[PDB]
Amino acid sequence: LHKEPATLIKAIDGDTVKKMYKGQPMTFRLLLVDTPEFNEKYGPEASAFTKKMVENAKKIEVEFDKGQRTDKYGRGLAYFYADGKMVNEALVRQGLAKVAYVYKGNNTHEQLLRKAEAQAKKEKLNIWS
Ligand SMILES: Cc1cn([C@H]2C[C@H](OP(=O)(O)O)[C@@H](COP(=O)(O)O)O2)c(=O)[nH]c1=O
Ligand SMILES: [Ca+2]
Repeated sequence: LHKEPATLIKAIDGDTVKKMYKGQPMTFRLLLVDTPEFNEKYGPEASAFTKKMVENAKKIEVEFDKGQRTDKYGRGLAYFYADGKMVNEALVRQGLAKVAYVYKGNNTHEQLLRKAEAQAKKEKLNIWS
């Protein structure tokens, strides 16, 4: 996979952001994760984590996987990086997202995320408390 520059417009919640992509404003959904909704326990924390991580970064990048780039709802599907650090992985490592929605063909970073999840579970951190 390769990274490319991202033009973010705003973070929406823990696992969705609004991005201009090829000149179209789109919602993008983070691959391989599930954060709580904004009004569920740890929802506000997951939203604030993703929001600060993308806003404080000098450089945001997006990385598509090998399979579909859009979901059935018209959302973009990608991994995001903020100054080189994967947002998808950071959320899982902090126990603010579960590994989820693992589809064959868009699963390149599955093992990396399951490693993070296991560390968060061992630490009984946030969602795993
Ligand atoms: C992460 C992801 C979600 N989705 C779909 C599955 C769920 O659809 P259904 O609602 O039809 O079950 C929905 C979950 O998104 P949210 O977690 O944002 O609600 O988005 C994909 O199709 N591909 C993906 O890679
Ligand atoms: Ca969610």
